[PDB]
Amino acid sequence: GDGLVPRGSHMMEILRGSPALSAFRINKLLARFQAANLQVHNIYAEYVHFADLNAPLNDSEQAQLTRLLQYGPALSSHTPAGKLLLVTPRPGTISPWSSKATDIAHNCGLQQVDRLERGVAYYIEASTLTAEQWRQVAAELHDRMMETVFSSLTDAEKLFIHHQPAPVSSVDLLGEGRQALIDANLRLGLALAEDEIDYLQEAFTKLGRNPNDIELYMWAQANSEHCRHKIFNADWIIDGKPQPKSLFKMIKNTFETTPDYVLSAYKDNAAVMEGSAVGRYFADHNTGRYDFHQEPAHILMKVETHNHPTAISPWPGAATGSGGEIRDEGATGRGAKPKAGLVGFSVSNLRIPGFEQPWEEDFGKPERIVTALDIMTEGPLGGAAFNNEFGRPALTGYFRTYEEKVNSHNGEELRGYHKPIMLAGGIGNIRADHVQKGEIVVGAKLIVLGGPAMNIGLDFASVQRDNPEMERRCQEVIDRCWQLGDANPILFIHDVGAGGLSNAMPELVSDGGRGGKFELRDILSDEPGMSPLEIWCNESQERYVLAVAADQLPLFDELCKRERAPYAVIGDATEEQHLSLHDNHFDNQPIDLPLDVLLGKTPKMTRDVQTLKAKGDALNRADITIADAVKRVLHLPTVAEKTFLVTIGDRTVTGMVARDQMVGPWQVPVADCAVTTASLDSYYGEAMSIGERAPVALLDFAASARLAVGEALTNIAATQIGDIKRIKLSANWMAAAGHPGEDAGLYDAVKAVGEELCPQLGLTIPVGKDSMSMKTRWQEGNEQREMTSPLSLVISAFARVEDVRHTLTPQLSTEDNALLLIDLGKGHNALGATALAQVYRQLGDKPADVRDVAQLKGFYDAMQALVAARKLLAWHDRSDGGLLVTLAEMAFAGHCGVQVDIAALGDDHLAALFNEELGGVIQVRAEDRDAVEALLAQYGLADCVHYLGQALAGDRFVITANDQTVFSESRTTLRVWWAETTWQMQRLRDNPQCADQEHEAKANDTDPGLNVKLSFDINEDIAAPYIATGARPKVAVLREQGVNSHVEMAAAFHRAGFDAIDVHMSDLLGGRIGLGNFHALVACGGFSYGDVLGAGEGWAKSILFNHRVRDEFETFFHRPQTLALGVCNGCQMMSNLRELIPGSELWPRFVRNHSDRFEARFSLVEVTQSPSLLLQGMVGSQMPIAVSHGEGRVEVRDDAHLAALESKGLVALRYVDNFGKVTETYPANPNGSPNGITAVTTENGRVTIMMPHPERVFRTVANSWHPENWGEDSPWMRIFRNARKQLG
Ligand SMILES: Nc1ncnc2c1ncn2[C@@H]1O[C@H](COP(=O)(O)OP(=O)(O)O)[C@@H](O)[C@H]1O
Ligand SMILES: [Cl-]
Ligand SMILES: [Cl-]
Ligand SMILES: [Cl-]
Ligand SMILES: [Cl-]
Ligand SMILES: [Cl-]
Ligand SMILES: [Cl-]
Ligand SMILES: [Mg+2]
Ligand SMILES: [Mg+2]
Ligand SMILES: [Mg+2]
Ligand SMILES: [Mg+2]
Ligand SMILES: [Mg+2]
Ligand SMILES: [Mg+2]
Ligand SMILES: [Mg+2]
Repeated sequence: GDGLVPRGSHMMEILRGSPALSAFRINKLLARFQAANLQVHNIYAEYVHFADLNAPLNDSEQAQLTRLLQYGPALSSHTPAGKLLLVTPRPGTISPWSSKATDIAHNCGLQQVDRLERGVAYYIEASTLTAEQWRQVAAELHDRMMETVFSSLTDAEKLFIHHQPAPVSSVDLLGEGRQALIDANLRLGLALAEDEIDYLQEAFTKLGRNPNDIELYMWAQANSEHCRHKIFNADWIIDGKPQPKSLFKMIKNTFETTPDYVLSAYKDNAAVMEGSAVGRYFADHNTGRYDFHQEPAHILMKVETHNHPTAISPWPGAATGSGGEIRDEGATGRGAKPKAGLVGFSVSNLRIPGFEQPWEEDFGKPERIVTALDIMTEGPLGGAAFNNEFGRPALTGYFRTYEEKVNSHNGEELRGYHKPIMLAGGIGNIRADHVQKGEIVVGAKLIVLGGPAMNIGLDFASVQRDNPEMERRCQEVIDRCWQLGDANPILFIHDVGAGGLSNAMPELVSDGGRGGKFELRDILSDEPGMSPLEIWCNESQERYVLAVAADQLPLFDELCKRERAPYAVIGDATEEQHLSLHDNHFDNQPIDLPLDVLLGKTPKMTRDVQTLKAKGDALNRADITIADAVKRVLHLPTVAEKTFLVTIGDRTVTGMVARDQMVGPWQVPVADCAVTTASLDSYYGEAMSIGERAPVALLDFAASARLAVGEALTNIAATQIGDIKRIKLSANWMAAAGHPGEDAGLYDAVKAVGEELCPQLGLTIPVGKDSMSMKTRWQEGNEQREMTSPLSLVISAFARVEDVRHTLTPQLSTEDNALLLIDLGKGHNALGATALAQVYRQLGDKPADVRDVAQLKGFYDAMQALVAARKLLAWHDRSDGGLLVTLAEMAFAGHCGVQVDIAALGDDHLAALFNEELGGVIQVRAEDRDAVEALLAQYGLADCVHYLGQALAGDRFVITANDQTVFSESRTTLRVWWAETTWQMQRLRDNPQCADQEHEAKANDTDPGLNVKLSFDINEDIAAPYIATGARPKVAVLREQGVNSHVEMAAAFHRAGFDAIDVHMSDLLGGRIGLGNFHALVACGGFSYGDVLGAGEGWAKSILFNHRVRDEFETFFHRPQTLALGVCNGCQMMSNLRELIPGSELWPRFVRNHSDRFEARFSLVEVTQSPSLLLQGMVGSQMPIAVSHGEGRVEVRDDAHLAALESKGLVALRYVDNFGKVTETYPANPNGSPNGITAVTTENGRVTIMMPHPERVFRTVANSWHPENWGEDSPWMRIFRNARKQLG
């Protein structure tokens, strides 16, 4: 029995959970203790759960809560032995696990559960340790920024203390004069300048009353660099001359020059451009039926950063970087839908233990920030965690490491990224009539949509918190709103970000020309102790603010309750330009201000600065040889394979991904840009690419900015766009403002792109952001040390795509071919600030640059001509690592060799191979060489174009210069060297057995890559005679909160002839839908409940513990002809419903992958013989499918049960390796399932559950790789057509 004790006015139940760490993780902890000379004999860990109860549980309810808290892999249980150390979230914080677990308990009828929380009990046997050594063990077992260690289970009562509300505090300006403001500036950390204090002193002296702490804090956050963008609005004097434009006005110059296709710039928290008229697919409000709505799907774009918080706590730093940016996209106009993301990281050197590289030197770091390696281990996991649980694919990115002592603009100093760049961005779609914000009527209701707040954000104040499923529930309300078209009730919406409601609400009513009257105690709160300052100014996540007409509140409440999206009306818009915040608890008014006070500011800044310019130093080549440089450059993280950043993030949710990072049958992550379809019924789409080249700014500020723009365009150039004016840019500027030379260099770089290169090319920059404190200082010896970033412009390019099918990738063909270099460097072959210089600890002399603007435009326009005429077999641009890395990566992606001659590229073979000038390599059919050279010559490119040679079958990578061999190596050896960084990252972050299997597989050149064998005609629509009758059977497309894959599931059943109906679990609980009216149902994928309490478990136990809904599902599954499919999260849910499903007694559980990591893979499976009616006709076929899950490993009770499942013949799909054999080796089997199993059916074949996603790849265009001869339908369309034909 579980523990039960008094806890304040409540009772606290303590429930023992399952064992918490796998064998490999226990071994790593033992190894770390041994490495610290901590003599630890054994460690075992178990989860422990704490339930704060507001009322007692009866026996039945106690058994339900016990069953809710049974989840996870069935690991080795041990009797507790040794010293207990209980690690929990810090008191005063509430984990996201708690928010979601508590939501499951309430949706299971346990309203007595006020809050659930979890810790980890470690039992350590180490009898000889001293007291100081026990503190070191404790330090090893928790994150000091987020957790605490306790010595008894009962200490967890500290996490549930209820504090009385703290009152507002007055700052006594009337009674003390200006010193009260000086004291408050220090006490509250307002970082006010003297002229900011003068402004506040006069404003309150004029009002004749003391400011409250909340009103000072709100104003300080509104007037910070971060929020007010004073540097980008400043006036400048440079070298003694006043300049005519601010940095923002030079950005806006690009929209004054090129307004084409722009629908919204600089007036929302994303830009919008024109898209394409296509079928937007969603379920109608009245009927619940999914349908296509033919209309423009315009395209929104935004890119943000989260640099400071990621230096302190990288997982939530990066997660809430993604999360914040997703809210900016959904809050565009009057509501919009995010569709695909991008991610970037810049960090200092990794210094992976046991894999030190020769250019890396430990310079030390501040105590209070984490290392570059910790950022790259936990940060990409947090950004992926948000994109995967919210449900947007993450399809392009960058990752740079840089940290070196260099002779730059301010002479010799350390330049790097101890404060990293953490960048998150994406694209979304929006309806034309919702692009413009609406008018806010006087008396509009002012709402906060989203998460109850806590005291987050005000280094503890820099530790963020992410709950992506809350954001998905809010996106579903936003989507119901814009799907109502003219009846959309949102008049105005805005994300909540910096400053919390203290910035978002004043900005909302101000942007509508109104004031606002608000009620503090109507805001939802999970921390009753919070003061009015903490309630109004915290930066809790997953919130939006909205205005809605009072007469639309009943509709808005219906939409929210159906999605389980929390919301509160907290105020009313007023005609008076005033802002007031009242407190019904203290019967007072924490804020009472004219908006022109609140939104008043100090004068415009002037920045008077001078130019600094480094003299470059020629590269010292004494210890450089071509062969050693190839090996070093392939080991630079910036160049090396990025799998560890790619397969951790879904790349298929939505079913609209055409081109992801992984390319070809060997799934090599070298795609130069991302492409999505605009709908599920079109080949129009959208593309995203990134350019960045920060190390060049250590030699030439403007050259680094022009190369960022040029590389974004060379990355996107082999996608079918047409007019260069379709491409729109985000410009994200990271600098150390104030550091010598960086200010004049920022202005020079903004002018270089905004006044010069982008207007000359026809490129708009309609959105951007800036982060202006990119440096770190600490005391290292008893000496001051500093690490300052280069000026770091990241350009993201976004474009409407005219046909996604015509995109080229770096996969070489071995058909008769020609490789052509387009060298936009014009033979300059610069080596300054290249990966070659960096790997020999140098900066060099002169960097690359845009050498000829008309030739850059001509190269783009020539590429677009060649793409549209279908004249290219492959493209890959030149960037980090030069021509050598471009050619190596094309041979990796084509799994072949190259024979290249570089005698035309200069006598300096090192510079010809390793310069990072713009350009790239095209591959064409040999019969088309002369035509393509003439086409390039009509764009002015003839002297830039050079025939290099040919791609050849086999494994030789050969570069010659006339009769001399310059470099020759096995392509497999190069490919494995270029994989060693991801190998080492995966092996320190994930199960090392799996990291090792994936790496070693790359060294087998005989791998034939993904390949297909089909047992049926993929073009035969067996459902066509039924569709032609017009009789369309319904399918219940089942979703729970946190499901994210329902739209494409409905679209696959719709193509097979069904009427797809949106059935939320709330519809079944509210009686709006009854399963008796359906003959088919599908449980869809995603992250219901964030997978807390085990993937699929909350959704299944919600059904089981409501007897009415339980019986509905049992009745459905017991009818004689009904069909059901569960995919991914649906598979997990239905495996937890066995008890309701006949013929399911042998089904396994689905638990954490053996790798211990989310796996987003394009995996090969074979269809096996089973009763499944949904796989009729397909037995023996082998083809790839989208895999995207963290808990897909089949787990049985013991081998008796595996053998029985097998002998009953219910396995319907198995993972196979590329040789065709059933496998458990990773990642060909991505999850470790026994015998490759990844789909099972019932004895009667009418219910099938599977972990992969056929509905993400039912369109050939959405398959990462596929045979060239396939038509619109992939093989997986046959599952949906078999369901239609079976219904008859
Ligand atoms: N941080 C990241 N997250 C996700 N994908 C990434 C990341 N960094 C790089 N990638 C992807 O890895 C591949 C190789 O990246 P990279 O070599 O930096 O591209 P390029 O050199 O073409 O600019 C590309 O498909 C890129 O989108
Ligand atoms: Cl019980
Ligand atoms: Cl990702
Ligand atoms: Cl059945
Ligand atoms: Cl499960
Ligand atoms: Cl088979
Ligand atoms: Cl393909
Ligand atoms: Mg690259
Ligand atoms: Mg590229
Ligand atoms: Mg790049
Ligand atoms: Mg065409
Ligand atoms: Mg119930
Ligand atoms: Mg694979
Ligand atoms: Mg194996």
